[PDB]
Amino acid sequence: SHMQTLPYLDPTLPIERRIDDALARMTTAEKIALIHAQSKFSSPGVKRLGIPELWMTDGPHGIRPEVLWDEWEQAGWTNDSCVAFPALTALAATWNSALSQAYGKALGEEARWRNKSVVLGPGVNIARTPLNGRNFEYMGEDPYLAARMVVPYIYGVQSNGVATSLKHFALNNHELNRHTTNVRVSDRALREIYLPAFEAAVREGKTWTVMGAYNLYRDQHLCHNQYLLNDVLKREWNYDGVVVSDWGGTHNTDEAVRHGLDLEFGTWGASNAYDSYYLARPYADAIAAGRYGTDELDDKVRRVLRLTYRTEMRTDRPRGAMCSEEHYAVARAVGNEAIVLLKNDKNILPLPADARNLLVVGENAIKMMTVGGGSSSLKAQREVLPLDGLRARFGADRVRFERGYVGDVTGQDLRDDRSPERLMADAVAAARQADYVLFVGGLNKSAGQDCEDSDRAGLALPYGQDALIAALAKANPRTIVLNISGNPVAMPWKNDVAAILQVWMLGSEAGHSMADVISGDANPSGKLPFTSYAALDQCGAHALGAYPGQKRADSEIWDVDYKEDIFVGYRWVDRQRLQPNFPFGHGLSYTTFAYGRLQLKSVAVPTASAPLRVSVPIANTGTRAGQEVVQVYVRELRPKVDRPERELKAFRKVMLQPGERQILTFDLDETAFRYYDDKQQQWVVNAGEFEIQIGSSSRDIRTKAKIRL
Amino acid sequence: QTLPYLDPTLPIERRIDDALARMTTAEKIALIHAQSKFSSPGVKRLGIPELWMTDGPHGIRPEVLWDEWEQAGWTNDSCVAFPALTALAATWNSALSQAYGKALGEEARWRNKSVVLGPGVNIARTPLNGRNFEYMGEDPYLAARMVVPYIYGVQSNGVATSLKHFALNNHELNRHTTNVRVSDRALREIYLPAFEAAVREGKTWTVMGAYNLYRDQHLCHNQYLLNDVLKREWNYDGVVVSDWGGTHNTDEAVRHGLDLEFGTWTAYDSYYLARPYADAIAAGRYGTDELDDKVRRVLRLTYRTEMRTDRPRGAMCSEEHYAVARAVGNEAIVLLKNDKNILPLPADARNLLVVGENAIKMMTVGGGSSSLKAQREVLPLDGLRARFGADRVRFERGYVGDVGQDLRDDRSPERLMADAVAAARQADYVLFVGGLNKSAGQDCEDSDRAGLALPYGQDALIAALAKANPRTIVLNISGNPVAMPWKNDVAAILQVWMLGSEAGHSMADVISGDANPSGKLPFTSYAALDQCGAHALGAYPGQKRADSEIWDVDYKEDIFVGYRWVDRQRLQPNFPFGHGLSYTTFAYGRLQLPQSVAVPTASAPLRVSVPIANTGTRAGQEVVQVYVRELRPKVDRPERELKAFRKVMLQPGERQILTFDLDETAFRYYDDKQQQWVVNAGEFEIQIGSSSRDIRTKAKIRLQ
Repeated sequence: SHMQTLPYLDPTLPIERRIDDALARMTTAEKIALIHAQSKFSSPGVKRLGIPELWMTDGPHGIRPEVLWDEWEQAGWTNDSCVAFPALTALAATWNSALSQAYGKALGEEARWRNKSVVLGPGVNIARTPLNGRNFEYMGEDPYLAARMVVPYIYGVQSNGVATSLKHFALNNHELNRHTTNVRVSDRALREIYLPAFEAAVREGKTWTVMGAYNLYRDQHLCHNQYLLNDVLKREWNYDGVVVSDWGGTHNTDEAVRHGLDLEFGTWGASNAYDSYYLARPYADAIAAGRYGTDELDDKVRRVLRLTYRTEMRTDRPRGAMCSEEHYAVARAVGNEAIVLLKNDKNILPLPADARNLLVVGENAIKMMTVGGGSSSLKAQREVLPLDGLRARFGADRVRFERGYVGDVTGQDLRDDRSPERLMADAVAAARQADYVLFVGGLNKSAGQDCEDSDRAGLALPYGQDALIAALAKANPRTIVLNISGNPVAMPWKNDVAAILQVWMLGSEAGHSMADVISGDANPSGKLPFTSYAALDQCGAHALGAYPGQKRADSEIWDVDYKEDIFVGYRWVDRQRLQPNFPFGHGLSYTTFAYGRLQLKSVAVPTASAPLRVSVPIANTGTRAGQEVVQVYVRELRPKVDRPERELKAFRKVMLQPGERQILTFDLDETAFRYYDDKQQQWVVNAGEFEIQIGSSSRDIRTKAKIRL
Repeated sequence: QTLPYLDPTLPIERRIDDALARMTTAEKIALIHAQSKFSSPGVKRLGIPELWMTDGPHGIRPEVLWDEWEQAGWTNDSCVAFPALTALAATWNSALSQAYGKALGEEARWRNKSVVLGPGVNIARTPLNGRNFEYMGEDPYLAARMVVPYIYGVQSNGVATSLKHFALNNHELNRHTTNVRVSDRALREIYLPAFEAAVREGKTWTVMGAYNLYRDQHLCHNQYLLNDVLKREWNYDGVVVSDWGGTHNTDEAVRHGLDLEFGTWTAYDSYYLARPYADAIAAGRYGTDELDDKVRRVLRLTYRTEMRTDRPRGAMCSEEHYAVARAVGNEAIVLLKNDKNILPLPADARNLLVVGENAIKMMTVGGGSSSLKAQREVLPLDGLRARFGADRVRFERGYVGDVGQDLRDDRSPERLMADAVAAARQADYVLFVGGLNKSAGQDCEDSDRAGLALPYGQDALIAALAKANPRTIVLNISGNPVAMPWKNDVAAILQVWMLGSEAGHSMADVISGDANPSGKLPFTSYAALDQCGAHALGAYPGQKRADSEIWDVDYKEDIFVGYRWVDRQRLQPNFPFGHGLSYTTFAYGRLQLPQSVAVPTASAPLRVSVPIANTGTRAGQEVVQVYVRELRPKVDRPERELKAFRKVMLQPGERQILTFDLDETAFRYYDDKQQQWVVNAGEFEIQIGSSSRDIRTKAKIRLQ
C-alpha cells in the first residue's frame, strides 16, 4: 500500500521533469480547460491531479478587491482592504531601483495574503502622447528608465512566489479605439523605443507572465500576434513564460492557436460563456476534427504548468501580510522620493518651522485617488488626503481650506452647492489674508483624465484650473501648486506662482508624503519620467498629425502611423530645439549639488566584461541633506542614420550630507553607444567620437567629455 | 533575526506566546469571532492567516456569498459526495473510516478550507431525529471506534475536524430551546464516550457545541461540559467553536469557555464575543486572561492548519477519492433479508423492473448544511443499467415524494401503482428503491420525522409489488430505521443508506454479486415506534415550560438506549443492532478463555480468542462482534453491551483465529454515587456472534 511518489508530485525532481509527467497524465479536455478561464480572474487548473488554480489579481499599485465570480461587481468582502502604493509613474519618478524592488516585494506579500497567483502588472508602455489616459500606470517615455525600473519591480514581486504580468506587450500607447487600432511603426523605432523595456523585463527581469494588449500590429491582434509573440518573444528572446491575453483581447481561434496565446481571459460586454472562448470548445472541436494536433496545445499547457509550478505548486513561499507597518513605510518612502520639485523661486519651500495660517485650495486636496479608474480601483484601508496630511504636520488650527473648483465624485460627499465663479471669489479672498497658499489640483481617475479606455481632450487642466491658479497667484505671490497627474499638464501660470510640484497619485500615504516635502522633513529628489510640454504641439506624435490614426474605408480598423519614429518625448524637443516648461529628468532639491570633470584617450568598443569606465565627482554644497539622480547621456557626433541629440544610458541616485563628496563610477558597455540598423536587422556600434553628458537633467548638463571608439 | 512567531524551527507553543504578545486587544477580539459566514479574519497585520470553516461531514459545501447563505455561483466547487456517516459506521471498518477522512481532507485542502464541520457522533436515542443520517448509530463504542480514524484521516492533511454537537442534541424539534435532563450514568456511559475518544485519542482540533441546553445552559457556553469535562477532565487544548447560531449570551461565552463564535443572530461587531466583550474588558468587568486563553487556542488551531506549509495540496474528483467512496458504499450496504438466496442475481439476469422515486432522485443536493454540488451522482437506475445494459432493466416511477432535476410525473397515486404492478407481473425480479430523502421531515437538519412508517404511502406500494411478484427486492435509502409491515412479503431487503457520488454503482456491485455485502446495522431497526425507550416512556419532545420558552426533555430510558432497551424488555425488532447477512456463511468455534482471572488492564489485558471460518462458496467479510454481560451488577446494566469488534475477510474454506485484548474498559461501569469508573467483581459472560442477538459462542469468567 506504499506506492512511489508520482513524478509530477515529487518535490525532489527538477521542474521540467514534473511538468512532463503532469502533461502526460492530463486529458485533452483537461489541457484545453487549463489554457482558458473559468471565472473573471481564475483558471481551473487540474483538480483531478491536484494542480491548483491560477488566480489573477489586478492593480500594479495594489490588490484589487474581490469581485463576483462572473461580474466586474465587487463581491462585498470585508477582508480585501489593501495598501495603495504610489502609481508606477511615481515609482519611475523616484529613479531609485532599490525602492522599486521594495515596492514589488511589499506588493507580492499582499498578493500572497490574498492568495493571488499573478499580479496584472507592471505596465511599461512608452508615453508616446500626453493624452493617453493610461500613462499614469506606466514608467514614462524613456526606454532605459523604464527598463532599469521594471526589473527590480519584477524581482520584488516574484521573490514572494507571485508572477508579474508585463502589461500590454504591444504598442498600446493611447486608449482611443484601443480594440481596433493597428499600429504601423518602423522597425528602427520598434527596437529602440517600444521594445527595450519589454526585453529587459523578459531576459533580465525573468517575468513569468507577459500580457498582450488590445491593439493590432501588422493586421494581427497582439494577444495572438505571430511577429511579436512567437518570432520576437518566445523565439528570439527565448521566453519560457505564459502569454496571457488582456481581458477581451482574443478574437480568433486560429490565430490564438498558432501565434502563441497560452492563457485566455475575459473573452467577449459579458464574459461568462467560458466554453465559447477561442481556446475552449472551438479549439476542442478543431482538434477532434483534425485541423490541429496537440503540438500547439502541449506547448501552451507546458507553459501554463510551468507558471503553476513557479507559484501555487511551491511550498517555501512566504505567506505575506496586508496593511502592515512595513508595507505602509514602503509606500511612504516611495512617495517621499517620487515627488518632483519643478519650481522653487526665492527658496519659498520648504515652509519654516513656525508656519502658521496656511490656505489649502483645490478638489484634489480632499478627493480620494485610490478608488475608481476601472482596473486601477483599490479599496485602501485608509487614504491620507493632502489636506489631512498637511493638517497633522502643520497643525489643524494653523491650516484652512477653500474648495476652489469642483470636478467629480468611497462614501465621500464631495458635493459643493457653490457656483464655479463664487468658489473662486471667496477662495482668492482668503488668499489675500493667508501667509502661504497651497494649491492641490491636477487630474483624477475619471474618464478622460488618468483612466483607462479613454484619452484626454488636451494638455490643459480641466474644470478651468488655469483661471483659478492665475487668480490665486495674483492675490498672493506665495502660491504653491501641487499637481496630481500621470500625464504632463499645460502651465500658462508657471511664471506667476512661486512653487510647482508634481506629486502624482501616491495612494495611501499620499498626504504624509506631501507634508514631508512641504515641511522639509524629506528633501525632494524625484525626477520627471517624461517631458512637461508647454503645448500639445510640442509632442512629436501631435506635431506630425498622427495621434488617433485613420479609420479604414471598408473596415473598422484604425491605422496609426508612428511618424515621429525614434524621436519620442525629449528626443523630439531636443532635435527641434523646442523649450518645454520642464524637460525630461528635471528635479530640484533643497540643496545644490556640484559636479566635477570626468576622470575617464582613444579606446576600442567596450563590452559587458570590459566596459568603458566613466567617473564623476559629486559633492553636496548646501545646508540640507538630500538625494541626487546623477544622469548619464550619450551623444553620437556623426551617425550614419538619424539619431537624437542625447539618450539616457545610465543613472544613479546617491544620498549626500551637507559637505560630503563622493566619486560615482559608471560602467558603460556596447549598449550605451549602439543603434538598431533596420536593414541588417541587428544592433551595431559605429566607430567615432562620442560625447558623454552627465548632469542633473536632460538639459541641465554639468559635465561633458569626448572619447573615440 | 526572524520573529519567533514566524520561525518554524521553534515549538508551536513558543510561537503562540510570541504571536499573542504582538496582538492588540482589538486584534484579540476580532480573532475569536467571525467576519463572514464561514471565515474568521485572523491577524492580517502580523500575517496570521484566516480560518475558513466549511460544511460537510460527507463532502465540501459549495461556496456561499460573503454574508449570505445563498450559493455564490462558483463553478469550481463540484466535489465528491461521500456516503453519509451513518453508512460509514455501518461498515464497521476502521481502515475505511481513515481513508474516508484522508480523501475528504484532501478535498478540503483543495478548496482552501481550514476546518471541516464534522464528524457528528450524536447518539441516536430516537428514530425520529432528522439528522441521524450524519451520525454514527446508537452505540457509544461503535461511534467511538469509527470517529477516531475519521479524525486521523482529515487532520493528516492539516485540516481540522469539528466534533459536531458536543452535547445531547439527539432531536431537532425545539433544538434551540431544549434543556436535556439526563443522569450522570447515562451521560458517562452513552452520550459522552464517543466524544471522549475523539478528544483524547482522535486529538480533534475543534469541538462544536450544539444548539440545545444542559443544566439550563446552552452548550456553546456550558460551564459543566465545556470547562469541567472537556477542557479540565479531558485536558482539551483545541478550540470550542460554536454551532452557527448557538451563542446566546455574552457573559457565559467568556467564562464557560467559548473560543470561536460563528453565525450569531443579529453585524459581526454585535457578536457576543465582539463589542459587548470589548466594552466589558475596557470597563473593568472582564480581564484579558480569559481572552488570552481563547486567543491561545484559536492561534493553536491556526498554527496546526493554515500556518503550516508541509501540508498536502489536495485534489478534487480524483480516481482515488471516487474509489474510496466506492469502497465505503460496497461495505456499507447491509443485507437484511435474502430469502431462498434470491441474491445475488444470475450473470444472465434480464427482465428487471426498478420501482421507486429514490431510484432516479439525487440524494446529495438539498438538506441545507448537507447540500453538496456533486460532480457526478450515479443514480440507482443508472448503476443498475450500467451493470445490466440493453433492455435488461426497465423502470416504473411507483410513487412521488418531492420535486435542475426534472422529477415531474403527471399521474395519480393510484395510476402510478397500477402501472408498477402491471409491469411487476411481467418481470423476473422487482428492484424497489425507496426510503426517505433530504426534504424537511425526513433526513433533514431543521426538522424531525412524523413517524416510523415510510412516507408517501410506500407501504401500500411495496405490498402491491410483492403480491404481484414474489421476487420483489426492497432497497431502503434512509439514515433512520423505517417501519416494515411488508417484511414477510418481500424476498430480499437491503439497507443501502445515502452513498453519494458512487451510490448506484455500489448497489449494482451488491445486487449483481461483484461484491459480498459486509455491512452491519449501526442502530436497532425497530418494528414499531414504541419499541424505543425514548418513546415508550413518553419523553421524546420534552415539556414546554409555562412562562419561559425552554423545553425540558427528560431522558427516562437512561442508559437503556437502542438495543439496550429491546434486550431488557425482551422485544423483537425487525432487525437487531449489528445485524447484517452475507452471500456466504461463517462458522464460530469455541471461545477460548484463560484459566478466576484478575481484572485486566491496558498492560495486562484479558485475551480471548474465537475461531472464524468461511463455510461457503463465495469470498466475503464478516464483522465479528464481542459483547460483555454482567450477571449480578450493583446498579442497573443492560443484558449485553458492545465492547469489541473486528472485520475480517476470509476466502471460501479459510479459517482464522481472532484474538481480542479486553482491558478494564470492557467490564467497567459508571456509578453516580462515587463519580468514577469502577469494576465490580463477579461473573462476566463474554458473548461473540454475528449480531447483538445472533450470538454464536459464549463463555463465563469470574473477575476479582
